[PDB]
Amino acid sequence: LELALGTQEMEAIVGKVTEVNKDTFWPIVKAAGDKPVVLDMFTQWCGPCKAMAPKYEKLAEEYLDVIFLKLDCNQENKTLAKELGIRVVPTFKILKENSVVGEVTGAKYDKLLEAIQAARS
Repeated sequence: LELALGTQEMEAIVGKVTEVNKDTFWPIVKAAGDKPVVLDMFTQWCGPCKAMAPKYEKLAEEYLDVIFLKLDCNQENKTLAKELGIRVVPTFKILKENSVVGEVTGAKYDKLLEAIQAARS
């Protein structure tokens, strides 16, 4: 018996940035409907990653019809990471309907904002 997420849970996380793990990532993406999901893949030793954190949170406050998540690419999440295909940090993955539809590498907040606008159409 596993857990299923619904409107209740999605409504509770919009407007914020939520950190997920290899066990809570998909249950959230699957409950997302047609709302785009953005995933910030970082590491604890990643400088540009921490520096981008406040901008990412700003984006999450501006776009309430997009779900912003973050994943620490460590040992416990090695699986999910490899499965999403990552070569560098930071990496942003945009998903829509259980599939990756975009990717931004590096702290290119400008290109990220473009991809987010694109996903919303």
